[PDB]
Amino acid sequence: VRSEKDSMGAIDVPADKLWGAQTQRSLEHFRISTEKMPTSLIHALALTKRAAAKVNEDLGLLSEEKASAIRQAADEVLAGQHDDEFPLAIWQTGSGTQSNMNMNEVLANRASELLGGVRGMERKVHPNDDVNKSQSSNDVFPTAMHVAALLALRKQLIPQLKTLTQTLNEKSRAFADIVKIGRTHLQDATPLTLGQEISGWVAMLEHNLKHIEYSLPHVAELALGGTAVGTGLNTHPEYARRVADELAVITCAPFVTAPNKFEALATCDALVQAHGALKGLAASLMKIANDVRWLASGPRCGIGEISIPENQPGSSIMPGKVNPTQCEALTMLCCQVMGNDVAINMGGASGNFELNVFRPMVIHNFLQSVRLLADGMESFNKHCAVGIEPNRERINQLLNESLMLVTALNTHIGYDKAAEIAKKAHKEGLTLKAAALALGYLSEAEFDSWVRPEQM
Amino acid sequence: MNTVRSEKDSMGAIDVPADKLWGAQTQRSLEHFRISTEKMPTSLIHALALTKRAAAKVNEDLGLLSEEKASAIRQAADEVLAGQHDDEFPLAIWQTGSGTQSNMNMNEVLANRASELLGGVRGMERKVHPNDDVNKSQSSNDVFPTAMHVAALLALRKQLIPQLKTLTQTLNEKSRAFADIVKIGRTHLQDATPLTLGQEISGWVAMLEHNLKHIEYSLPHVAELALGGTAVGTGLNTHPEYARRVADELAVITCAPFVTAPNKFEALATCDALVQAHGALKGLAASLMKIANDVRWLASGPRCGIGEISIPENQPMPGKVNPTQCEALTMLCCQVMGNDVAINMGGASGNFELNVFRPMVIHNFLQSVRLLADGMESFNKHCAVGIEPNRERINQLLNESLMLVTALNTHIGYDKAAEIAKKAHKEGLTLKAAALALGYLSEAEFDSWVRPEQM
Amino acid sequence: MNTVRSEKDSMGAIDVPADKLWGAQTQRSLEHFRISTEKMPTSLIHALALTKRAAAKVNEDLGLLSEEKASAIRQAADEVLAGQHDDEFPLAIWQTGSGTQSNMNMNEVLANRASELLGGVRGMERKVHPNDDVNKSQSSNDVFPTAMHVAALLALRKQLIPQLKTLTQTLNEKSRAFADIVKIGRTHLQDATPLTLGQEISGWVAMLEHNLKHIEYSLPHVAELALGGTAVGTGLNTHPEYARRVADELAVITCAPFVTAPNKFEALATCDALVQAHGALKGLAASLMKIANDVRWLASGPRCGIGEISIPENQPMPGKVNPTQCEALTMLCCQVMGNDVAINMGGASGNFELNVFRPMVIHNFLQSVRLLADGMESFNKHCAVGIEPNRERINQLLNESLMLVTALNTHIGYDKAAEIAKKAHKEGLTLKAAALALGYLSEAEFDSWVRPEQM
Amino acid sequence: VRSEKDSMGAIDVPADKLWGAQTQRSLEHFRISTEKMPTSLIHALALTKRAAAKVNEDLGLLSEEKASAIRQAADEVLAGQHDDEFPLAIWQTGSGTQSNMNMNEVLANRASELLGGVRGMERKVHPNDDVNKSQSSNDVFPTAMHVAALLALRKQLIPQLKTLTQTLNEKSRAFADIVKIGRTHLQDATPLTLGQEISGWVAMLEHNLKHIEYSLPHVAELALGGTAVGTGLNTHPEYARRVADELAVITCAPFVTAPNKFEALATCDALVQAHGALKGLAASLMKIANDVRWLASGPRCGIGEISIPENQPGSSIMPGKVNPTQCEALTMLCCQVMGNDVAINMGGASGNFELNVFRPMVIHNFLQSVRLLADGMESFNKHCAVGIEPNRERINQLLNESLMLVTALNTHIGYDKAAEIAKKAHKEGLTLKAAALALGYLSEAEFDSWVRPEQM
Repeated sequence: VRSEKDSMGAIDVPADKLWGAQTQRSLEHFRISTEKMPTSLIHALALTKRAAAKVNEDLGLLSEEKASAIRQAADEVLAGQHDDEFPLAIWQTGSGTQSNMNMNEVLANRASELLGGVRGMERKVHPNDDVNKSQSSNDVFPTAMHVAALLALRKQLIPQLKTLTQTLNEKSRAFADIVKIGRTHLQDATPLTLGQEISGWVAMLEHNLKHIEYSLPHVAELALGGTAVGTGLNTHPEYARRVADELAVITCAPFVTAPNKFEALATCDALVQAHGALKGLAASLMKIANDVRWLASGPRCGIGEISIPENQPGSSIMPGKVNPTQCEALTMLCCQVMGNDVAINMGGASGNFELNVFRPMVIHNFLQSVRLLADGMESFNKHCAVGIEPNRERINQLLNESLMLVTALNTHIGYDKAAEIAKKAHKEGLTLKAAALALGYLSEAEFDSWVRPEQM
Repeated sequence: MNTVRSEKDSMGAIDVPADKLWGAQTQRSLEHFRISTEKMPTSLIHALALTKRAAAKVNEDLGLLSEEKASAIRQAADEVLAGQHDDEFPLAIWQTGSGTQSNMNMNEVLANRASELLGGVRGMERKVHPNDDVNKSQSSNDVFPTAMHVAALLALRKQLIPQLKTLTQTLNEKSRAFADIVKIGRTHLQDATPLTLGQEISGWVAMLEHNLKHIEYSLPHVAELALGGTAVGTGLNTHPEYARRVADELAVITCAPFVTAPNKFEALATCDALVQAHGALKGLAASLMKIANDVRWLASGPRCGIGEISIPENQPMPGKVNPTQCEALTMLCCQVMGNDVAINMGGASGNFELNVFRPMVIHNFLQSVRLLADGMESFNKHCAVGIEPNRERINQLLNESLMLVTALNTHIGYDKAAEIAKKAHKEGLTLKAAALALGYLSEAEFDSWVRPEQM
Repeated sequence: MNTVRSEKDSMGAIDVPADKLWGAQTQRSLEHFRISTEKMPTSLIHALALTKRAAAKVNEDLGLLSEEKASAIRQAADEVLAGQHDDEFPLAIWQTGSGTQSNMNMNEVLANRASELLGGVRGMERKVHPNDDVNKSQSSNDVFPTAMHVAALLALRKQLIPQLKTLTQTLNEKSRAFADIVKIGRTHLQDATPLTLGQEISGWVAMLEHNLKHIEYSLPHVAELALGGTAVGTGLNTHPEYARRVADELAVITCAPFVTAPNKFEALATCDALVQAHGALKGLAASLMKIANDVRWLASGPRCGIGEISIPENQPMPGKVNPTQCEALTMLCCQVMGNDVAINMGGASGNFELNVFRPMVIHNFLQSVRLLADGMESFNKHCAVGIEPNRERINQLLNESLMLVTALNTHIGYDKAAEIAKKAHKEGLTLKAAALALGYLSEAEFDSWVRPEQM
Repeated sequence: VRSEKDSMGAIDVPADKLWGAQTQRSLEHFRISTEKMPTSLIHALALTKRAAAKVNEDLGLLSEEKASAIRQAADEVLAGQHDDEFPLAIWQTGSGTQSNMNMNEVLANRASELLGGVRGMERKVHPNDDVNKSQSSNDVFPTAMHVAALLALRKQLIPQLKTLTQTLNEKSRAFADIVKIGRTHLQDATPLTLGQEISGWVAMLEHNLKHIEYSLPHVAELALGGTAVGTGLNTHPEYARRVADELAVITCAPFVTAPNKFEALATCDALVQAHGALKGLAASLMKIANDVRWLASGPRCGIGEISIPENQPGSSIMPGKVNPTQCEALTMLCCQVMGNDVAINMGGASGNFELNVFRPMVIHNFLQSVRLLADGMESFNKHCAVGIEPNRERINQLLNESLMLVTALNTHIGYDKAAEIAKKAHKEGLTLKAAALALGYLSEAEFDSWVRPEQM
């Protein structure tokens, strides 16, 4: 071990680790549960520092040898080389100071080595003086939150949603002719094509896409440039805008600086609004997943209208049993997003005066939902959605045995005789065909000709 | 009436309708809090009447209020308890977090009314005073919480619990009736090894039985009354015996095990008692939801669903019977869940000596109790009692299943049994047909060996 | 009236009160669904009237309903829209998940009424038929969702948005008025570098401005009407132009950008449009909550709190002004949060062609809109407009703070400045006193250098 | 790598890993997010198998050499030796089959080695035939859930709560004499002692203790012995009871077998009811934490009635700023438990027929809350609660400058003159003392004698 120090004294830190005193210190204070800052955030926090170092250098606030060294240290974190250099829990200070300092110390110690120097107190580059220049935990962490959010949605959620969309869209067109018995209130209703029902699913997803995209512009607003309370004290006029442009360059996202830093620092409104669209997606996905479970339920004592690919081997003496494992995993995560929304709301409404101190928790919950939904759709798509095939024999068996097709004989034999054969088919226990044929109202040629399900 | 009388509070005079018993403050609140349509529920109003009534009796016993004046306020409260002054409480839920306005509302209505019993009149020439007399040795801070717990305990004891016990007995009766009816099991929504309908139903009986215990465990805390702590909970300007005396009184009138809160600061600063109690409600809600969905799915059809059971047709496609009672119950179960969240936010939002989110908490709590109570009641008499088994179809499903293949193991061996099942599946045949197709056993043997009664 | 007439549906005859316009089904539902006190809100009833009205006009144009009979049903609907038949809709929220019973309720009330306009009477001798005439080319499945979105869009457009814009303008006005008033900042609840009150308030203005956009983005989806899909969404037994014609009609009467849902299956099988819309509401709720708490904390006191601002005294300890409007707003913000959860559970609980949790969803959605609407309105005219700064106290806090120590840096150096602050803290002195105690600067220099206007 | 196989074919599994085919198979199907089965559960799942192996042996269903080998393999998992042998995500099948098989394969491969045999297909001990004897994922996973739950509450949550209780209880008695200005509606109210206010906190915690303990008896019910649908098919009559007794022995908990296995398999009622008490605790903790933040807010522009120990160093030029970091971390996790309740409720109500398939998610959320709350109270206790000391000078300054003490002069000078001096003290801008002294109503000797805050 080596001795690190701050304004509170010296503290022993692992020799083989790049963090400093404050990280080692908060490590024995905030020892709560096992949740830590997710990779996507760590990278976003590194990107934030990288951009800030570039801007400081341009204003002459930093030397080239320093700024460049920091940028190179950041890029290493982005390359997954210092993943074990961030041991801080999510359950820390609400402003995320601990995590900011954590990134600062690790980034400073490494930049020192890259400059021929060494890690520790004799470091060439300084965490607060160099890496944390013209900024504060108050305005850095909200920025890292938005940078990680927009990118996670654009790079992960959106793509997976489109993929699942086109897949179900293909299925829609594919099964356009297959007609099946409808169902409202879990009861037998008027028929509709299996392709139209799936078209309901694709439409839902397409709606959620636009609803998610509507929330992006707000999440694009960066707080960097406001500092401690949002006034922008101790900064250059062009700083706020410049750090936003640099961010837009290296991430390729339409990042802009928040019009009002006071709104950015004291709230999480962008993430409360964006996550509102996510729970809306979870709601949609919950049904689409359930319709599959049910339609595919069976193979003998359920609905069994469709068939989904089997993933796990299962029993040998029971070859028919195929559990909707992909849907079960999908619905569970949908309950999870629903529950995460509450946690986020409670945190998003608990801000006070100049700063909201429920941030680490919000970003924790938000990013989890994006991972869950994004991975959930990809997993559902490949291991289920694409393998959906209709059980045509079972579909027709249920359509013919149904009593809803009596509606076609109303514009032929009348409402009196039509409802007469149906009430007799139900009461006794048979089909409509044999019911009308026995009453002498129609013949096998007449029934099969007039009762056409393909014409609704 | 277009005609109005001129009552007044510490801020000035205000026109109150001449045909109403409320005073200057209830009218001033009405014009400052016009938000939505929710008004304080009657169950809570009666709880307020009872609190004021209990206070009068005690104040009399402790010689703090004249007999003639105490009996007037007492008599006025009973009037409210008889459903005579329900239109005298217009104030919405969205008001002062302490429920001061509704406390004043009761004080004024009771003042003006009691004055008319003593021969006097309503208005400024009152013989009975709202704050001085009726709100004697009280505080809207310690009174409201009391009304809340009084309203909450009686709604649970005299409404919810009885209905919960009734539905249970019904379901328990059904379990024995269908104790021999064997039916296909379903895990992950797929066919599984069999079990009798009585067993599937006994699982519901056991759930409700567990909910009773959970709900009973949450009563002792709700029974704790805050009446006695006044302003900040120290009981300043009140009689030493007052708190225990009024708690005993309320206990005698309502026949409920009411006790005075052992710590007033916890009673005045939080809604914890109800936050824990509703936790039991959101539990039963989750339970009922499962019981409701199982019923409608098992009764789905009549041709393209499961259709193993039959439910009574209450509402007016010859055999399309919509499970409407299940839809009402499942809809309200979602409601109880959402209410829990609002109660949590409120119950956790208290500051220092007083939680000021009470009106919102009691509104959601009492609504949930009405829902779960009335929900189980109608679900019972309009569905649970008429549940009949579709023996014919249930048996048709057992035969067409492949899950009964295990019965052939002890007779012909797992491998042959497995083959039979694999064939029956690939070709879409019954275990009977497939077994006969390979010639592994005769029909006279299948109909003996695979005896579904053994599960 | 004790007297009753004898109406009847497909199940038999039932006694309906002779003084009521509803029929056999609305009465049968009433006796089968006695759960709680919640009834369909008037805002939704008028939405139903408008849907039926729109249907009549279109059915007439498409020659499916006789002129004399269409104008009667149309005239009867306008009657409801004028607040003349509010007591004719007793059915509770907890009913059929599709809202069929309330659809029938409107059909029967409109039938019996229209019959009286054509000279005929109510009851079985009707000249106008409930289902046949009024529910022409419709389905309670595609009608209810329409009424929901019609009720939802108008409540947002004609109520919520206007009030949101008003509060914003008020707050925006206040921001400019206090643009020069410097005050101590507070992060983590601790004193921080300064900022003017105008800036602290401009943060609220910006929040509400953002909420407007978010709420506006959620309107296009709510505008999609399901009317035209009938039973399962295929539009069986309906005119090809019907769907677009009725959508245009509704758009003309309400002046709202209503359009027919591009996909009926998504419209009939889910409540997604409202699930996404309420997501915007729970957002504004979270925003208002912050705006409400900031106000009451800044006005807390008058002696032992922060007390930087003053709020109008609406309710009647000489200077104890309780922030009641903040308490009503914060209480309802919790309510909107809990409602979101119930909407989520319902909106995610749909099966196949139809979601049967609609009554519960619209109840919570419309309540939230009333709350947020009426909440911002009263909060504005009874608080937001009267917000006054306590210049004297605000200045007293700036001086007694240590956060202004940074102004001494460019003049005497960080180290000396740090020392001054460390001393002032240890001994409990003002930066002035401590600076003078060490003799690092004169008073004539402190009062010049540390100029709070620079932040 | 080595080749493992099931009824679905061979699959390459890491040579250096103990799991089998089904684990390696579900590893590439259920690739969702980063959440995995928490240690406490893995141990509970191992304990379940250990107990089951002991019981099977007693009934003669298993040989001693096998049962004993399995028990030894389990004890190694419990000793944190195979922590990396469980890579399966939480987002899998709702019955937890994957995780059960995962435990089976890892436990079987190891037991084989312990028997002189080797890992792989040539294993001496078999996962399904030996380790998973007389049981199924349907009845094993719910048991592992309850075993981990009761133990987590008894061994972790309860103790931390008592510790925090006695600490605040000590503070209560300690500050019993110190009187402070009361506060209702955030406004100045009648006085009360600082010790009484803290007594409100201790009372809240004491209530939550009993409310948590009331939920334990239900969580003590085990499902083992019901199997697939709860009928107890393919088992010995004494099995169900015996596996429950064995569980009670090795864990030292009052574990009993569920009276009705149908209730145990199709619901999560015990955990929905138990977590109801947890959110009730989170609610209590939220306020207790907030009162501290506020009371300690300042040091000059807030309330500042109390002082809490400083953890992180902070700035040098701003020695007064002490952020309530411990409370911020505590409130965040309280929002988290609140949000977790919703996720659990949604999952606990979504069961169908004979089995609830939202289990992995529920146990995930439940166990997180227990960790959060338990660690949160310990962290709050040591790094804050114990260091709470009153700022007596600031407390009195605020008590004297208050206008609420005018109530004492009512039973002396009258309600007329008392309210007269107060209305003048407020209006002009001074204390009650100087206000009454200037009006000639009282003297310095009279005021300081009659106005006694210690007598309320």
